[PDB]
Parts: sequence; C-alpha cells; structure tokens
Amino acid sequence: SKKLLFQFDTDATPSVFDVVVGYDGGADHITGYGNVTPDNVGAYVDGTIYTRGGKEKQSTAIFVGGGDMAAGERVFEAVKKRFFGPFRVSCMLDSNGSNTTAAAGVALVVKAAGGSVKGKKAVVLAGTGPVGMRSAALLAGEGAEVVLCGRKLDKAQAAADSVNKRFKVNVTAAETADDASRAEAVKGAHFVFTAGAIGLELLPQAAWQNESSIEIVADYNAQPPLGIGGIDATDKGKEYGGKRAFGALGIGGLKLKLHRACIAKLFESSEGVFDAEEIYKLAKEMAVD
Amino acid sequence: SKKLLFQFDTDATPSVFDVVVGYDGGADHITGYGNVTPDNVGAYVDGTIYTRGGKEKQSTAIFVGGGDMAAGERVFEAVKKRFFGPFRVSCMLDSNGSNTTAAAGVALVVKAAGGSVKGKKAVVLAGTGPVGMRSAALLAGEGAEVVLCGRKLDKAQAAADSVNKRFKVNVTAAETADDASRAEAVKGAHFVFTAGAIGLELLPQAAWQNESSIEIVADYNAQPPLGIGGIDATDKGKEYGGKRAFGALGIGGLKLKLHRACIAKLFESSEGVFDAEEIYKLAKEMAVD
Amino acid sequence: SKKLLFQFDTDATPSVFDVVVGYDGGADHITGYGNVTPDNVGAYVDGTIYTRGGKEKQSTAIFVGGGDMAAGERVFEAVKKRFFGPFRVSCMLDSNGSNTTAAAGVALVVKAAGGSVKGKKAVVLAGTGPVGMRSAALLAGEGAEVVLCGRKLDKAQAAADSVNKRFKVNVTAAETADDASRAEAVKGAHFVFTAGAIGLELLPQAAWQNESSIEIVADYNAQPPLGIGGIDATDKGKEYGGKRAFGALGIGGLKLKLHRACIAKLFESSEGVFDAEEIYKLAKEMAVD
Ligand SMILES: NC(=O)c1ccc[n+]([C@@H]2O[C@H](COP(=O)([O-])OP(=O)(O)OC[C@H]3O[C@@H](n4cnc5c(N)ncnc54)[C@H](OP(=O)(O)O)[C@@H]3O)[C@@H](O)[C@H]2O)c1
Ligand SMILES: NC(=O)c1ccc[n+]([C@@H]2O[C@H](COP(=O)([O-])OP(=O)(O)OC[C@H]3O[C@@H](n4cnc5c(N)ncnc54)[C@H](OP(=O)(O)O)[C@@H]3O)[C@@H](O)[C@H]2O)c1
Ligand SMILES: NC(=O)c1ccc[n+]([C@@H]2O[C@H](COP(=O)([O-])OP(=O)(O)OC[C@H]3O[C@@H](n4cnc5c(N)ncnc54)[C@H](OP(=O)(O)O)[C@@H]3O)[C@@H](O)[C@H]2O)c1
Ligand SMILES: [Li+]
Ligand SMILES: [Li+]
Ligand SMILES: [Li+]
Ligand SMILES: [Li+]
Ligand SMILES: [Li+]
Ligand SMILES: [Li+]
Repeated sequence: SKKLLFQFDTDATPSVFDVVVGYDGGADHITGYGNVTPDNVGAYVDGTIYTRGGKEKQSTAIFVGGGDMAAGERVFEAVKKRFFGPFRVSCMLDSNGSNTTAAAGVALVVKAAGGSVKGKKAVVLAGTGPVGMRSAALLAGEGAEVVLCGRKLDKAQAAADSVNKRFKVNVTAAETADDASRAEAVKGAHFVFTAGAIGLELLPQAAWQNESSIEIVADYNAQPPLGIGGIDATDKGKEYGGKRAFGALGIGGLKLKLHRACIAKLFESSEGVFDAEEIYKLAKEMAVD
Repeated sequence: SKKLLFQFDTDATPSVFDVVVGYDGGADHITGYGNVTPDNVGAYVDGTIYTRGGKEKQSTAIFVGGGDMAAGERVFEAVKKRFFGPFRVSCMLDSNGSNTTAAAGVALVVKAAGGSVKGKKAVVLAGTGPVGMRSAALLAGEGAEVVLCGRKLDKAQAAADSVNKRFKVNVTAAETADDASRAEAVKGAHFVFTAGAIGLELLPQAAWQNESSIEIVADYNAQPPLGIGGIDATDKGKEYGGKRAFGALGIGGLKLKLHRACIAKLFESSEGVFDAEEIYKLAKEMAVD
Repeated sequence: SKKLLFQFDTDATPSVFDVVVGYDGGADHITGYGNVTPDNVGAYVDGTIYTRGGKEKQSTAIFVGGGDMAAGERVFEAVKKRFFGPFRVSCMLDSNGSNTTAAAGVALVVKAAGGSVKGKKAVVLAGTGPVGMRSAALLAGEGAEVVLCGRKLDKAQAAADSVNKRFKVNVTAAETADDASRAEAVKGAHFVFTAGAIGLELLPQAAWQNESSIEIVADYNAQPPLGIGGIDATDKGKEYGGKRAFGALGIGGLKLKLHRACIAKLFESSEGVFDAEEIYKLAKEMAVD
C-alpha cells in the first residue's frame, strides 16, 4: 500500500517546507489542503478512515500545520474527535515547525544546562508565534519560570493564556515594544530564546553578553540578520565567555531529523499521536546521541 | 509513463476519500482541483489531451467528483465536450460516491430480490444527495416505481426531475419532513433505501420491521447512529424475520472494490467513459461473484 | 532523494498541462500552488532552501507559470530574490508555455529562414498573451523588426513595453481590431506568427498567400479552427508556393521535447535558471537535430 500523508494546513495554502520533509521522512504521496478549520476537517478525516482496512490502515496518516498555533490545536482536536473505535489513523501536529523546533531547541538547551532548568528563568522573545508558544510550553513543563514577550501586551497574554490552558502551566506575558524593552526583559534571566519572524534581529550582542545571569541563549531565525547578535547560526552550544549559544542551524539539524523521524512513525501504526508531549520525549532521546 | 489521474471536484476542495481510492486503484499520481465548473474545466482538459501521444495517452485520466450531483453531471458533460477526434482520455464521474455506491447497493438488492425489481415500489429516504439520486436512477432503470423523499418538497422535486432528465425515467418526489412522515412514506413499499447524510438515523426499527410489504432495506450511512435502526452495518442480506437488510459496510465493501476496479480501467484505454450505465453493469457482474 | 517540483502558478489554480509535462520530464512529485504573488512566494521558496542540504539540494526545483506574462516575470524575480549564497534551487519560468513554445517556434522559423532574420519584418498577431510576448522578444533579439498586435492599442502597447523592458529591445505595438485590420498589418511582412487564444482563426488563407513579401508563417493554435487558414497543424516548413508554414503541432513537438528536457535539467544542479535566454539557446541546439 502507498503511504499517503494528508496535510491539513490552517493557512491559505499548505506549507512547502512540510511537503519536502514529509517526502524525505517516508511518505509516498502528500496531498495538501489549505483553509482547514475544525468544521471542515471532519469530512477530510472520513476519507482517511473509510477507505482502507486491516493492515492497510496504517499506510494513511494526517499532518496538521499552519501559522497560528491556537488554530492548529483546534483542527488537531477536531481530527481526533472524528475518529472512533478502530476507525483512526496516526496524526501529527507541527504548525510552522512549532513542536519539532521547540522540542529540538529546548532539548538541546536543557541538555547543555545539565539536564534540568527547574526554577530558572527563561525569556522567550517574540514568543507569540507557534515556535515561541511551544518553546514556552516545553520550558514551563521542565519547571522553568517563563516570560513570553511580544510587541503588544494583549497578543502576548493571549499566547501565554493559550499555552497555560493547553499545558496546565503558568507562563507569564510581557510587552516588549522595542529593542530597549527587550534588553530590559532579559536582565536576570538564565535562558533567552529568540523566536522572532524570519530575518529579524531581536537581541543585539550588547543586550546579552554583558548580563551576568544569562547562561544559554538560543535563536530560531536562520535568515540573516540572525535573531541574536554576536553568534553564528551553526552554533550548537558554542562558548562565548561563560555563556553558550545555540543558533538556528544548530537547532535546525535536530529539528529536521526529529520531524523526518516522526513522519516515518506515522506509518508504523494507525494509532499514533504526535504532538508536543511525544515529540519532546523523542527529541530528548535523540539529543542524547 | 506515469499513470496520472486529474481529479476535478465541484466542491471547494477535492475529496480525500477519492484520493485514497484512486491511489489504491492504480493511479501513480493524483492532482486535484476544487471549484471546478463547466466553464473552467475545458482548459484543464486541454492539459490532458495536448501533452501525450500514441500509447502514452491512456496513461492520463480524469475523475469528476463533488457533493452536488447536478453540478458533477454538468462538469462531466463539459469534459466530454472538450474532447475531439483522438484527442481524449478516459474519464469517470463519481460525485460523493454516487455511482459506485448506488451501483453496489442496487446491484446487491436486485440480486437478493431474485434478479428483478420490476413493478415493485422502492422508497429512497433522504434521496436528494448524490447517492440517493443515483440510487433512484438505477432502481427506476430496473423498472421499480421509485419515490425520492426529502425534508422539503421542492428540493426533492428538483432531485427527481434531475434524475428523470438524465435517465429518461419517471421517479416521483415526496416531502417527508420528520420521522412520522418518513414512517408513513415506507408503508406499502417493497424496498427502502436510506441515503441520509452521515451519522443520522432516518428509519427507526419500528418503522420498517412491522410493515408486511417491505422485503429488503438498505442503508448507506456507516457512521453511528446508522441510517436504519435494528440492523448492523456489516449486514449483507441478513434476515430479520421475513425481510433482509444491507448495511453500509456490507454495501461499502463492494463499492470500494468497484471504485478501485474502475480506476484501473481508466488507464487501460484513452476512450473509457465510466458513469452510471457502465459502473452499474460492472457492479452487477461483480455482485455475481 | 525524491525529485520534488514546486509549481507556482499566478492563475487561480496550477496548469494541468504543466503537471503532465513535469512528470514526463523527470519530476518524482509535483506540488502546485495557485494565486502566487511576489509577496507570498518568498515563504514558499523558504521551504525549498531550508529542507535539504549538500547533494540533496538539487533534488528540489521550482517552476513558475500562469496566464499573465508580466505577473509570471514578477513572481520569478521574487523567487530569485529570496535565494542567497548557497541557499537556492534550480528554477524555470514558462507561463502558458511562453518560453518553451516561443523558443521552439522562433528557432524553427529562424532555421528555415537560413539562420538569420536580422532586418526583416515580423508581425505577431494577437501577440499580447504570454506566447506572443515571448515570440516578439525572441524575434527582436534575433534582430527582426517586430510589430506586436492586438484588438486594442493600449493592451498591445503594454505588452510591447513589457517585452522592451525585460529584453532591452524595441518592439512596436499596433491595434488590429478585426480581420480586415489584421490582413492590412501583415502587408510587407516577411514573417507572420499567430498567437491567438485557443480555437480562433486570426489569418485567413487569402490574407497571407497573396502577399508577395511573406516568406514564412507560424501558428501556435492547435485547436480547430486553426489560427492560420490554408495550412495544416502538422506543417513543419511545408511549402505553399514560395512560402513555408509551421503549424501548431509541428511547433508543439519541439516545444514538448524542449520543456521535458528543461525539467530534467532542473534536477541536475541547484543553480539552474531556465527563462527565455537559456531556453531559446537550447531550442536552437535541439532544432539543429
Ligand atoms: N531553526 C529551526 O529549526 C526553525 C524551525 C521553524 C521555524 N524557525 C524560525 O523560527 C522563527 C519563529 O517561528 P514562528 O513560526 O513562531 O514565527 P512567526 O509566527 O512568523 O513570527 C513570530 C513572532 O515574531 C514577531 N515579530 C514579527 N515581526 C516583528 C518585528 N518587525 N519586530 C519584532 N517582532 C516581530 C511577532 O510577535 P509580536 O507581534 O507578538 O511582537 C510574531 O508573532 C522564525 O524565524 C522561523 O523561520 C526555525
Ligand atoms: N456505504 C457506502 O459505500 C457509501 C458510499 C458513499 C456515501 N455513503 C454515505 O451515503 C450517505 C448519502 O450520501 P450523500 O452524498 O447522498 O449524502 P449528503 O448529500 O451528504 O446528504 C444526503 C441528504 O441527507 C439529507 N439530510 C441532511 N441532514 C439531514 C437531517 N438532519 N435530517 C434528515 N435528512 C437530512 C438531505 O436531504 P434533504 O435536505 O432533501 O432532506 C441531503 O440531501 C451518507 O451518509 C454518506 O456518507 C456511503
Ligand atoms: N503549439 C504549442 O506548442 C503551444 C504552446 C503553448 C500555447 N499554445 C497556444 O498558443 C496560443 C497563444 O497562447 P497564449 O497563452 O499567448 O494565449 P492567450 O493568452 O490565451 O490569448 C492570446 C491573445 O489572444 C487574443 N484573443 C483572445 N480572444 C480573441 C478573439 N476573440 N479575437 C481575436 N483575438 C483574441 C488576445 O489578445 P488581445 O486581447 O490583445 O486582442 C489574447 O491576449 C494559444 O492558442 C495556446 O493554446 C500553443
Ligand atoms: Li490584555
Ligand atoms: Li532588541
Ligand atoms: Li416544487
Ligand atoms: Li425517521
Ligand atoms: Li496606450
Ligand atoms: Li483575421
């Protein structure tokens, strides 16, 4: 049986990125939909549960994506709600790379910190997109005190409240409208993550290298100019004085390996669910080696 | 040459169901379009008739689908109108499973009735969707007196009039707004089909098991609660007193085999046309074995 | 690695034609987008440059199409603008077959004319679509005096001005509102190309066969009635008195071979750019044999 991946994207069109990685991860064919909503996804899922039986069921799987974390969560829940009994296929959520990237980045930082970040302070700059929101979630699950920042308080609050409802944690929000406010927000922090939109600097060199409390910084933006000044994108725990840095390509290598591995697993059973909990567990295992 | 199926769906997006079955039926690649109309389909068909020659022509084919039977018919006619001379590929119409499901269900019921339903009365409840409309068509072609019912008279009339124009038959329409009216409509019938939308009961157990005239009931809805009360979805002629029942999975197994077989045939010549007439002929042959 | 072609079409949906030829030309999978614009294409390109490394980069490529030449040019420039350093894949522009068809047709006519059309007069009737616009461009690059005609002066001027800006040439525009005006426009011409929309005659037999200056005529329309009266679609330099004619199928055979060859080349490196200049160079080489 051909391994068929159905890609349900909440954006207007399906992500190109997710298509390439789906093929490299083991799908035989990818069929993508945009504009997916909780209401229209049920009929799509029906197509995955009424077309194959027995051993063949596991050769169809579902991937949910898009650029709005909360919307992706709602579509993913609607997918799971449509299943019943043995009428199900494996499914994965990874809006904008949120789960796979955050899992890779947080796993790498936690490992570099010695295996625990409990009680330490983490600041996620521009944390209101999918990647920042999943980063905040995973850091809070590791027991860090997390501040999720954005240019406008209410959008940062909505992101933090979404994280707190989905993960039963207590991330706090802060408004950092400009460079000076972002530089103030990292003072006293132990860990800083930059999850800004592509091709933007959020944290200049002088805003982190002189802050004694900061132990590790991590940047997800791969397109120059990098999210963090004073680092290289390939950094993977590189030392800068007494601090360490992870750049977007250092994180991205693990994110890609993890994403590809999850795709393959979608076709190994008809019962898999790949979201933050499972993807982060796998990321920590992969970071060990 | 790769076997390329072009899926032209009248709905906003192409059916997932039809993608899976197309791959399992023998397509190498499926490319799907939504929002297809009689006006925009011609340029799509041009892409199928000007790109390959000779032996390679039969390796491209067209599948038309969607949720509106009349719209599917009009797109399918526009496909056939665009062809000329040897500039053609094989084509299939199966909006919402209408042809393949109705052919399977009617073939199974006709066989169970001894090979003829001529002169007997058939009632199609919720018969205004594609499946009910093709069921009514095939029953009328077998010489049954058919009543096509829906909640509102005018929509039922439009469905019956569409059937009668396409098939040159004389199906009649009836309004059955609620349970009590549906129960009245089956009185005196020999055959009852339920073609309601997914996950709805249309005919409770008490509304058919005490009607002496009813010989066979058939339900297309596979999602609980089933369209007919008092039966199991896997029933395939199971006896209930002096009556027999076909459930959605009993019908669906044949529908799937038939749909897959038609896909394979699309690539065996560049001249095939698969609609009710051909699909029902094949269904009756397949039901024999 | 699977050879993945990403098809970015400026029309509402991706061209079926371009899908078939992409598969026959060597793509393993084609994923198509409509409604592509210079603003939304960057994120699509990101998916092609951040997902594969090293030897695998060349196994992803981009194809830009659609029915508006100027729009295709702008999307293609936005694709190239998104690349940086080694972060790139091969790309091709062929809106509506413009480059591959014009290259085939012009290469065949130039060859039949003895290898040069410098200083001669070429008229492109209905030259405002992608095919006519690229034909005018290539003829002007060969040193012909080109008049690009359409039913309305301003649309013809916009097409000529687009050609002149992209190719640094000096095509002129003319209004030919009807048959009589088109017949007047070809008087004194040496070469006449008909690039009208499908299924339309633009140049009746009597409008070219009695014009002593005309040496070669070429018609791109394959659907009867042909763009030029008095010729056959398979003509490939067939003599009519002292003149020669190329019909749409004579041109189309080379266009198809050329288009397929370009697709294969997209996967031979991650640095290829296939637009008028490169495609015409290849067409002239292919026409030699
Ligand atoms: N390395 C990897 O493996 C990998 C994987 C996936 C994604 N990425 C990258 O990770 C980053 C985050 O991804 P994402 O999907 O969460 O991003 P996103 O949704 O595109 O943007 C994240 C946030 O950036 C902020 N922002 C936008 N424009 C800004 C500006 N001009 N100044 C300051 N802040 C601005 C916004 O927050 P506010 O409006 O609240 O201020 C926005 O919510 C992106 O660069 C993405 O490419 C990397
Ligand atoms: N077993 C198989 O092989 C197979 C294959 C294909 C499809 N199916 C199933 O067959 C059934 C019919 O398919 P279809 O495409 O024709 O269905 P559909 O178009 O989705 O719905 C059929 C009709 O159901 C009626 N309906 C909708 N909501 C209703 C309600 N609340 N109460 C009463 N009637 C209601 C409507 O008729 P009115 O508005 O006129 O009342 C509608 O036209 C579906 O359940 C589908 O999943 C089964
Ligand atoms: N043989 C091959 O290899 C090949 C390859 C690709 C395309 N084709 C064919 O080449 C032709 C040109 O392609 P294209 O994409 O450039 O075409 P197009 O954009 O669809 O149409 C070209 C022009 O035709 C004119 N036109 C439209 N309706 C007309 C009418 N009723 N009377 C007179 N003129 C009319 C319009 O010009 P104005 O509005 O300015 O008058 C329009 O811009 C088409 O027939 C296409 O199918 C052939
Ligand atoms: Li607020
Ligand atoms: Li900053
Ligand atoms: Li009426
Ligand atoms: Li009822
Ligand atoms: Li003008
Ligand atoms: Li004319």
